[PDB]
Amino acid sequence: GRTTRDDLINGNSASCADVIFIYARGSTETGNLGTLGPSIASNLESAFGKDGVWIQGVGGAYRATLGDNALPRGTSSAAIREMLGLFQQANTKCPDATLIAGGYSQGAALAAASIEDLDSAIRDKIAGTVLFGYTKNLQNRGRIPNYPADRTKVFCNTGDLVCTGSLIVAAPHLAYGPDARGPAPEFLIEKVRAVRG
Repeated sequence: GRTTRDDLINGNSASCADVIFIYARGSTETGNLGTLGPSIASNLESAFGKDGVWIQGVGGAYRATLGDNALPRGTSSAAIREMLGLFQQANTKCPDATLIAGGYSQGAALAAASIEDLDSAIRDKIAGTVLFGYTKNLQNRGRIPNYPADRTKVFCNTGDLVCTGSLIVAAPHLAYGPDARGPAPEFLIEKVRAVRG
């Protein structure tokens, strides 16, 4: 933990964070950050300061329901609406914040779909996005539609079947902890500092 973070919903628009991180958990995971999000968050807080970054999980209508992986975009329409609404909150509350995003498994599909759909002016403020166990990795050829490769980092372990077109969960799918502790926040921090200094 903390596995629930609502720093954007509870954000002070007169004291905006420099960086706002919006993260979607995997299927059946707890809180709004699940198993990987808190590790990313602690590293972001150290890099930007506790008051310099807002950590926001995708809660609300995102139920992280296992069966929704089988829906067209790998998550539900209601979930996409929730994550889009959070990106819009960030844009409205803190128009000069640099955004960053991420997701695990269904949450990676949700991040990709939401980012695809977002108004381009808001999408263009997401300096980096990390995807773990990306369930649309094969189908989307390793990319988030409408979003540049340089700003994307996919963590797809060998033998994680969801990265090669399946929805079956095998052991490598449970081995993203090291990535969440190290290279994923490293990438986000790098990409934010690239644009912010």
